[PDB]
Amino acid sequence: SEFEAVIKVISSACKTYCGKTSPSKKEIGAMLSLLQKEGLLMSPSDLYSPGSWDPITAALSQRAMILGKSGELKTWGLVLGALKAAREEQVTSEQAKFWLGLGG
Repeated sequence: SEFEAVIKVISSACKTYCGKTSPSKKEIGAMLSLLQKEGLLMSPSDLYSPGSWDPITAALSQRAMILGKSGELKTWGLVLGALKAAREEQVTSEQAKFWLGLGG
């Protein structure tokens, strides 16, 4: 499954761009698993695409208000910070070229 690999990747990004606090792999999975259940993420890689970021935020916000469940929103806040960091701080395609180069 794409799923447990995406947890790895995200967990990597947070250790690097996640200043201070960082979330647990349990917490990241919880976020992801919910997002799949709620029908937002069709595949867990779709979360890297920025198209999805505003929608997610909105939806996890609703959840904190309506159902009083904010744990996953907190995760997403940390996580998104890392994604944006990473997008600004690097050239996207060059960083990918590097990874596939190592692949052999």
